[PDB]
Amino acid sequence: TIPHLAIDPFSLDFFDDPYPDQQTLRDAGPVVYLDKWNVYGVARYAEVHAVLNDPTTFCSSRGVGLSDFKKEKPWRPPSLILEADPPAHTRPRAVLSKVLSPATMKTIRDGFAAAADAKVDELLQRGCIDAIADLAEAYPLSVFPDAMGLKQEGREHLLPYAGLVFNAFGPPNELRQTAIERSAPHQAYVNEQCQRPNLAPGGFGACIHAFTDTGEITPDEAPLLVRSLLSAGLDATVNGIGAAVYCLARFPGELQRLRSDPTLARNAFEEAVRFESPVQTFFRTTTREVELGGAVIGEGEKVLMFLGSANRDPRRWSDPDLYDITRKTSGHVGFGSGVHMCVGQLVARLEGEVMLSALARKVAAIDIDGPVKRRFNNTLRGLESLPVKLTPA
Ligand code: HEM
Ligand SMILES: COc1ccc(C(=O)O)cc1
Ligand SMILES: [Cl-]
Repeated sequence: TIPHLAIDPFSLDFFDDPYPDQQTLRDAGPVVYLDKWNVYGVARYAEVHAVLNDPTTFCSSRGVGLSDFKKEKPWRPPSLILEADPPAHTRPRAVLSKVLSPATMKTIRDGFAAAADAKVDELLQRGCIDAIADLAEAYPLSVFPDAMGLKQEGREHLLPYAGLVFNAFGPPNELRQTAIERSAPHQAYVNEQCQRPNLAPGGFGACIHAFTDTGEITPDEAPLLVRSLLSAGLDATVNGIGAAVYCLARFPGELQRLRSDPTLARNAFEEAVRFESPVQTFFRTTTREVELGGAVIGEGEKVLMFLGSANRDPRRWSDPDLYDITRKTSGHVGFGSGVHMCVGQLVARLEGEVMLSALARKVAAIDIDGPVKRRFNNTLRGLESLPVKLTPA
């Protein structure tokens, strides 16, 4: 009843162009079995959304990568938020929600926007730049570590650590093995910065520690919650912003609409998140036998959710393969859905909005003008190099 497919959704050939295989995955049925890794897969919007919103059966506490924490040792101590279920999830979630709250965004908006404006003006003086290293990486690097309250020394470990975290959700392929082997210096750096004395008063890290006073988290929980922000908080936005610039570069008509109304910046970013889905996949593990899409899945089985595929499913989206900055994006699963829906989404959207706003106001054209190189990661979709010429407005 369930179709078996040999597609390896973690192969380099798949990463290079996932779209035909994602259609095959959707069209084979609502639920598939992936023989390469012995996991179930869901690739249509309806089932991906349903699984995300069914945490009592499709749990996160046994890991959201391929590895089942009941069977294997986690490569690092479990995330108190990503890799926890309610009720254990609830209070640490509330702390991060408050630390990255709407009220908090007020305190960082002027600086984040100023930094985006300045970066775009700087890039316009150069003309011919790499939209990854010089923009998608450089901009979040210029604002997020500071907002975290990180010291200067050691920041070169941030992106490598994140790449490791995202590769480690994958199967034990070469990407994962290479990421984990020797990773100790990256881990040592991040773990050290999670300790209270290393975090600047006022920053996100210190604010997490401040919540230990309230009874919501204990002092020994705080470093792991800071670790969560240092895991997801930089690399995901790098790939979100890179996705947005790549979209604007490929769809000049949409760059022109954005220029004509810069207030579309926020939705232009949200649409980039749907269109590229920088975070491609997460797993769940069944806590019990469960029927899904007419398919009976046993207990303790890994289920792979294709978020990127769900975000391009023609059953749900009109012209899913088009970048449309005025699309009604609500309901997309690029930030997840339900109890684990991205707790850093206000920070992500703030960064994306203010960068797209700066481009909207200052740039007339974005032309790809050199070889484009893809970056391969078991979880992240994005580019390694995106040479572009920026034409000033
Ligand atoms: C465009 C950028 C981003 C994307 C596409 C993204 C994507 C996601 C997704 C899909 C999830 C759901 C995980 C699941 O259901 O298992 C998630 C959760 C999470 N994200 Fe984001 N993220 C982004 C930016 C950020 C930022 C900026 C931060 C922190 C500053 C962050 C921190 C987190 C954390 C801590 C969770 C776990 C929440 C929970 O388990 O309750 N992310 N993110
Ligand atoms: C969305 O990707 C991540 C990655 C790591 C974590 C974490 O370490 O808690 C959360 C979200
Ligand atoms: Cl770590």
